[PDB]
Amino acid sequence: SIPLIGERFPEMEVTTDHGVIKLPDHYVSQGKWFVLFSHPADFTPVSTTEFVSFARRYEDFQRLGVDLIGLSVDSVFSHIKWKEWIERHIGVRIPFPIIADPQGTVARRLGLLHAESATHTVRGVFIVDARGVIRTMLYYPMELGRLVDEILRIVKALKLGDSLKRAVPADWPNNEIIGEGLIVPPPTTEDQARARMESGQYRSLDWAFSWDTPASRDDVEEARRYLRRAAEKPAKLLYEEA
Amino acid sequence: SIPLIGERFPEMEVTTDHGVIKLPDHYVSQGKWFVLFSHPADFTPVSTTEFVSFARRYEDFQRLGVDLIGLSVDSVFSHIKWKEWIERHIGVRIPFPIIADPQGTVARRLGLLHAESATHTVRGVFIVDARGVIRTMLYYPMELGRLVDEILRIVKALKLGDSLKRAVPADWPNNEIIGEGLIVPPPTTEDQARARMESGQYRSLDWAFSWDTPASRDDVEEARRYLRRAAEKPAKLLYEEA
Amino acid sequence: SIPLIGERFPEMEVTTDHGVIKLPDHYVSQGKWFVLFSHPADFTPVSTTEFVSFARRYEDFQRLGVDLIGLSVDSVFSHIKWKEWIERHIGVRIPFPIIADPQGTVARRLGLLHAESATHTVRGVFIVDARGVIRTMLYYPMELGRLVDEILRIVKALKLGDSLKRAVPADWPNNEIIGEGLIVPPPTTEDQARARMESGQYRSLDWAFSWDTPASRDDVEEARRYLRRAAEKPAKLLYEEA
Amino acid sequence: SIPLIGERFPEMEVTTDHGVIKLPDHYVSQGKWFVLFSHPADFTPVSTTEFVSFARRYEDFQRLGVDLIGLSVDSVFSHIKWKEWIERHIGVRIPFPIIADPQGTVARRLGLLHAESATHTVRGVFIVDARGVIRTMLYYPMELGRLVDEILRIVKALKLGDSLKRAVPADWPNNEIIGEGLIVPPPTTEDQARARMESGQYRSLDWAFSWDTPASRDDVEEARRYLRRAAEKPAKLLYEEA
Amino acid sequence: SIPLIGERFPEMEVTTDHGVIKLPDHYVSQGKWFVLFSHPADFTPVSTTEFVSFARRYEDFQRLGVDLIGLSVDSVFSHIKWKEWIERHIGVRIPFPIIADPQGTVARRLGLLHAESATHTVRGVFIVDARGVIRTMLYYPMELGRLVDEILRIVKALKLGDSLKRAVPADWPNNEIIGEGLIVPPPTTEDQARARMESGQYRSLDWAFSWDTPASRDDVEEARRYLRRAAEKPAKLLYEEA
Amino acid sequence: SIPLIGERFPEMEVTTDHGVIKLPDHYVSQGKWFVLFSHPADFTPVSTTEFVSFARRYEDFQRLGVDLIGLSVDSVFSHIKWKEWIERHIGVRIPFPIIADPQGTVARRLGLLHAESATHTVRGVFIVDARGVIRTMLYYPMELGRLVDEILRIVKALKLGDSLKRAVPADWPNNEIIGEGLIVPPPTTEDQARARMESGQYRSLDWAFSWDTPASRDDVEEARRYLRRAAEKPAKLLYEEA
Amino acid sequence: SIPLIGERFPEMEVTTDHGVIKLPDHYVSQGKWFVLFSHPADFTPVSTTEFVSFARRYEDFQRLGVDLIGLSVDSVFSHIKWKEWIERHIGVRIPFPIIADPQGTVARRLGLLHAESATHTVRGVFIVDARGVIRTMLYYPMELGRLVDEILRIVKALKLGDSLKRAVPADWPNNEIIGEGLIVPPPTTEDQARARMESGQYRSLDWAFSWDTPASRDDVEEARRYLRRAAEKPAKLLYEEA
Amino acid sequence: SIPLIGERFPEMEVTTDHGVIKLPDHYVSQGKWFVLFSHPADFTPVSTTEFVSFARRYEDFQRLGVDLIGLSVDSVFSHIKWKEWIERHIGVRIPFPIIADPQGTVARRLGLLHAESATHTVRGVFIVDARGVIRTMLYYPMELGRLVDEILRIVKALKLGDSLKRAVPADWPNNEIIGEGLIVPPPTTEDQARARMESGQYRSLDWAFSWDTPASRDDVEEARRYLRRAAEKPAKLLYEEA
Repeated sequence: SIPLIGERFPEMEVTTDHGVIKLPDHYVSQGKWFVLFSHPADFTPVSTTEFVSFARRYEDFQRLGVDLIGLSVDSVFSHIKWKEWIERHIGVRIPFPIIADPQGTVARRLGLLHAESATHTVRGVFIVDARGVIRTMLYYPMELGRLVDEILRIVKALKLGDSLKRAVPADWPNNEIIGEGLIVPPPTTEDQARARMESGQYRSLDWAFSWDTPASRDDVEEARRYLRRAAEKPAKLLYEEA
Repeated sequence: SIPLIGERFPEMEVTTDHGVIKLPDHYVSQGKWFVLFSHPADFTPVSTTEFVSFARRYEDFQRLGVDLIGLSVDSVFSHIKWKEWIERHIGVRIPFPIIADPQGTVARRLGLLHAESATHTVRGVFIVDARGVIRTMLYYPMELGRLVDEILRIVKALKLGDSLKRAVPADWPNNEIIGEGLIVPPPTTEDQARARMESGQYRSLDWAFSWDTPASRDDVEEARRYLRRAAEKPAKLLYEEA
Repeated sequence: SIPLIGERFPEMEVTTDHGVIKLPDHYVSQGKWFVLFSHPADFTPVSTTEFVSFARRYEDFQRLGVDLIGLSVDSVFSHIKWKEWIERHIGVRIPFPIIADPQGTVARRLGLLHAESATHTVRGVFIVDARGVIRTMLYYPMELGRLVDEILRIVKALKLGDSLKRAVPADWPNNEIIGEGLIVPPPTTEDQARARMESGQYRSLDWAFSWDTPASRDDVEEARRYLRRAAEKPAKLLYEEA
Repeated sequence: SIPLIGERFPEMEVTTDHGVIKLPDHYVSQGKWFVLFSHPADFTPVSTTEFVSFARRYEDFQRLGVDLIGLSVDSVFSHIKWKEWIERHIGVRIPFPIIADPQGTVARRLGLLHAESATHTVRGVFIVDARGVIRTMLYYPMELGRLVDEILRIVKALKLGDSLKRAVPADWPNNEIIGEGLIVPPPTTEDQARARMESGQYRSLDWAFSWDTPASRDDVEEARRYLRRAAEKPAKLLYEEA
Repeated sequence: SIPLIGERFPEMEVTTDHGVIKLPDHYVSQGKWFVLFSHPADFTPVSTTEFVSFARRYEDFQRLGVDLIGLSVDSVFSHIKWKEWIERHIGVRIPFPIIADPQGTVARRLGLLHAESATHTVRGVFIVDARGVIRTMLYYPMELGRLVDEILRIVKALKLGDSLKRAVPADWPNNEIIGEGLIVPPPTTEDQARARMESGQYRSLDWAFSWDTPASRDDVEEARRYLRRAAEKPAKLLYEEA
Repeated sequence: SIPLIGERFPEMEVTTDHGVIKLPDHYVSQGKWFVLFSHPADFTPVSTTEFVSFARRYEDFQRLGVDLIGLSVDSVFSHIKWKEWIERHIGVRIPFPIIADPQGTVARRLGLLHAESATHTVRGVFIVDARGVIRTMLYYPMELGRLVDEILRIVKALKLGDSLKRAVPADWPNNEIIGEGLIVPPPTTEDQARARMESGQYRSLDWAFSWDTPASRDDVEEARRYLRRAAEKPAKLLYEEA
Repeated sequence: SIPLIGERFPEMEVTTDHGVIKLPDHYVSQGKWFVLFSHPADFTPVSTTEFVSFARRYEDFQRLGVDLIGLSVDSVFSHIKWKEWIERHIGVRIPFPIIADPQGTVARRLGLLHAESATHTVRGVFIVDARGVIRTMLYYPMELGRLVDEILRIVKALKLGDSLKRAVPADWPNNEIIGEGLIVPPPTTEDQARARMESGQYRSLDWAFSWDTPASRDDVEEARRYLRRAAEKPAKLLYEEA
Repeated sequence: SIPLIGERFPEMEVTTDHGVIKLPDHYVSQGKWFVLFSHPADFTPVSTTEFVSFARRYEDFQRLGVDLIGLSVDSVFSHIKWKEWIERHIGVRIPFPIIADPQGTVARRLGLLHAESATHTVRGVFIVDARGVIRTMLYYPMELGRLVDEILRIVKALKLGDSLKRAVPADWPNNEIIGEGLIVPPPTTEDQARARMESGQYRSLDWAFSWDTPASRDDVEEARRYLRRAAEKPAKLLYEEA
């Protein structure tokens, strides 16, 4: 019953600070991806930096046709107080909803209670496509905040693999073997292995290792932009102007 | 039962292409962290790119005091043929062991059989500390290779949080609020909140949000290096050199 | 529900290095017998000798209307590398498919996990006729290759038995008592025992032991050819021409 | 618990036409191997041909240190009548005992009731070593007699494999690749594979496929004798002196 | 579960040395009573004496409209061998069938496995009328043969009692109180007891004990012939003619 | 459990018109056999004639060291009333006790409730030796009185078999093959069968059929006297002396 | 279901010495009440005295429209014998039937087996009205005979209560407070209580305690007759004319 | 669990309007019998008449060494109000305690809840001796008051039966057969039957029916007084002096 990559997102009605919605239907029916992420508790500092990081990247997620939804065991009233504090003290509207899960119904159903806290959810991330299918899951602990630019690279890389019918190498678009190359799924039969090594259609190392470069310069560079922002020392910290 | 952040890694004897070892004992004995990661099948191309990416970073993992161990349902024989092919055809030695799990016993024990494949493990990652405790868990799918520099960032940041007694903000060491600043865990009582507010000893936005910058230049530059490697187009591609 | 002589081969879809097929239907509806045989692991040396042995005798099986199909817990990728290696280094194509059973689904269903290995199948043999019925079952251990010419003698003897409505004596067609004689099924009633004895139709030792010699010379000599190949020192060892 | 290769032969007291004995203890205490084989019913003609075939080879089994013991659901009285009939009519004394199993207690325990007959046992074979471990198992049907010379070859090849620490290739001692060579068990680690590739102590095709020729002339000629006898038309048939 | 007097004989298909029959329908359809009796084993000497005694009395059973069917755990092959031996060596043909019950299916259904032997049935007798109803059941042990003249008396006595609507006194037709008299079933009410005491219809000791003599001279002399044959030392012994 | 030949008589305390006793202890502890028999109901006419038959035969049972105990569902009060009535109207004392079993505890324990009556026991017979072991069981119906002389023959013959180490042929001591001969237990092994035929100690038909005449003339004539009494017309009927 | 006052008498078919009847149907269909009473065993002396006492009051029961049925575990034959003996030796015919309950089926259903006897029913009384409803239940022990005139007082007093819609005081018709007075069912509401004490319709001690004298002289004398009979020493004892 | 004649009264702690007592120990300890009797509800008219009737016979019960104790589901407060109303309005002190059983705990344990009322207890009577064994149980309904003189007769008759070792006939001491005669327990064995009929110590009708007159003239007249009081039309009704 615990959610697995390849499964449809568990059917459920949830309460947010925007209202009552059905997952994943509410996002499927709009042909949108969504990223559901959880944090241990409202007003906790790592969780605040993470809400700000998501909010700075809102436009980036909207350009990929991805919506954001948060999750904690706090009240809708705590969610509203907290979003008002972020907008007033750091100067950033949190435009996306947070799910209010006080009895841990959503937390338990998605397996978000681990051994570090009996009461507060882990830093779970569920990347869910427009078919409502779980494509990737990450579990960060209390003491460590997420690298949000990796969540963007994942959705970007996944959307390209879907459209170009390709697999995505390690560290794409900066793969040490094939750089921005995308991988052709390997042959699973003797006939297909022979047809692959005879066609000369694709660069190869092997019958099992064929790739080409069918991603646009724009898609490659947008994906590299996300990691560049992750590696850049910030221009001006938001604590200075606060 | 399913492995969770904060639990000791489940006791098990596993067969690797280096021999039989007890997890997590084999690494705890040595005071070493370990990253156990899994891949669907030997000789699959994304998996090849990930093994090369890990092997390129072996030395970076060793300096942090982290050992690596792979996991698929292939035989020790398939593991030895595959590693010799990567060394011969790519010029890269895989120095770390791979667990062989032909009946999916380790796969089932670690819940690495997700819904994309009935027979092959997901791209799972378990980051385990020198005490044998699960600290973080990632689940990438078949079609998407991992960003290994993020795994390095995770270990660096966690080891930093452990020794400096701090929580790590989103996108550390490039957080948009506090940059390379590290967070003081928040008050949990009225007296702690009043004492925090009054002390003046730490930069703060609120009783809940206090930080400082105790990380050495070398600690920060090290984390910065990992993300710069993640963001830069490689100098030359390994497919060209062969 | 574990498999027994006289039972229909268990209904199942299996993945091979030729594609996905339904057993036993794929062979039944072509009007063909199949020998399903299993080996512990791809690249293992006794297993190589046995693939080479089966391949050498491929024409002999096709003359009997028998298809061959292998099984190990290895990937479809390991099968392709393994067969490629045998063809290139020994100089023999393996023309017949191998089932890939990485999670042991097919192994457990056919009882091929014995006590020498928790992970790898015994050297199992299921001889299945054109109706889809198990006719014979052999189980060899890891340390001992099969005598494939006995599998030829068994199919040939069963097919004669079926065709001429006879039973086949020990060591046919070199039985010490009746040589190339085939055996009449014994009477099961007083009346049939009396009739058989007042008959003079067949050579008898007794009302329960009647036989004739209705096998063609071709069929006797073909069966004896299998055994002579088994007894004969080879003219040149394939290791030499490599 | 249906018996498996590498398991201890199930503990049991059985009644034979020589008396009550405990298996496997009665053969283990003598440092003797035993072949337990079963037949459907006393006085059936294939079964008769098989007892004569075993009896003629009895001396061959004795020289290997193998004892024989039969099995049907018939009474000790039927066993005595049948053996006295064979000795009188065919001129061959059956020297080895037969288990009498009227309620099918031993048949059920050993799983020897298959779907050709509700009431009569298949032609099962259990090759058990001097430590009482099941080493090989064969299941022949009602309509097909055994090739007894294969059972001598299995035992000879197993005792060679045990005492020379070797695995036996397909169709030994007439293997098409290495003839009478015995296979050195493959490496299961990177270190062991490189050490074997470097030592040049054995002929090899591969780090996984090393062999030598340590079986004596007598060992090889003995095995070839079994297969030669299986291949040759008998010098004169026994039915002639009825 | 265990069969009782007044119950239909359990529905079953049995295999005999005359072929396959349903009990009790095979006899019910012919209008025939039957006696099913069991013996421990073919070729056992008390069992031989019983078959010979039953054969001797076969005409007597047939005249009563009674067929005989035997039962043991031996094969049809043992049944034909034994009956052949009885005919050649004692000069007596066994005309009736014997059930073959090698897995004790019939024996266990009929409760014929007692504690003298785990594998061989007792000397059970089932007397079944033409409606297929069990009328009487006897159980003799291994060491003691049946008095077959008592089974003829039981059948004759039941048939007389059935047609005359009478009950049959101890030791009929030589009862010490009423001789060859048959008993009127007693009154079960006050009125019936008053009516019997008043009628004058029957010789009475009591309202509960009335009898008349409605059996024919022939019926009584038939029953005396059975007991006469039982008491008299045979004129010549059949061992003398062997 | 339902009682079986070769088992110890079920342990049970019973009430009789002589007092409370344990079975079979009451008779074992005196070194005495017993015949336990059951009748449907006190005052029923067939049951009356059977009590009279047993009483007349009482001295014959005493001479064999056999005690008699009856059984019905009636009261100890009904037993005394019934025995007094038999004594006054037939002039025959019933010397042996009757068990009272009003709730059918004894009836259900000994399986004496068959399908002819839900409330009254069949005419059951249990012949129990001085070790308290059941040697024979008879089940006569409501409508048919027992032949009590066959119960004396059974006990006499069991005691001779026991005392002489012999088995007793059909209809002893008037067996058609060997007359008053007793049978030697058959050989159960090849060596015993060979030694049996080498001996010449016994008249044989066969290695399986040997006999001698070891019973005294007095034992034979006593046995024949029982059957002669059974076959004799009574000299004067007890109803005539009412 | 242990029977309760106010419940319908349990549906059952019972056998008596008059034939087979359905309770309570057989009485309900006549508009008759019935007293079913049980005794431990026929021929027991208290039981004899109770049967005479009931018989003696038969016509009083007939005048009240009440029939009588007895119950013991003895047979119908013991019932007839016993009723004959009472009539012959005491000069009182028992007109009413007795249920025969040999396997204690009726005894168990009605809970008549208490702890003085494991095998004989208590002296139980079920007073059942013309609707088949249990109205009163009495349980006397083995050693104490009933006072039958109290059972007459119960049926008389219930019929007056049902008919005149009244309750009956203790010791009616000689109650110390209101004598032959019958009680008005009390108010169960405040309105009824106030209404009762206003109307002056009835003699009263209290709103809860109201009574009148609606029973006829004849019904009161009858009830006084039953208790006068219970109190008076009989002039002529029945033993004195036996 | 439900209480039976011959069983010890169930162990229980009860609360009464005199305090908390253990039953039956509180009456066993004093060597006293007790009559536990129940009534539906305090203030109900029939129940009032029964309490008055017990209270007026209190002296008689104390002479027999019998204590009285009531039971209803009313509270102790209701018991005290009720007893005080009876004493003030009828002039009769209730000296004995009443059990308060408001959750039906006693009522349920004693089976006092029948189908006439779901909430109120029937008119149960438990007569319990100085060993605390139940000797007699009576169940009267709501609409009908008890005849208390009969409870007196029962205790007297039982006490006499016990000390004179005798059974008590129907309607003692006015039995129609033997008047105040008491009954010798019947013989239960043949020897006891014929000794009884040979002794001549007892007046007899039968071996089963013996009696004498060992009860004192006082004992008989005291028992007869109880029944005379029951039969007497009252001198002065207590309502005429309320």
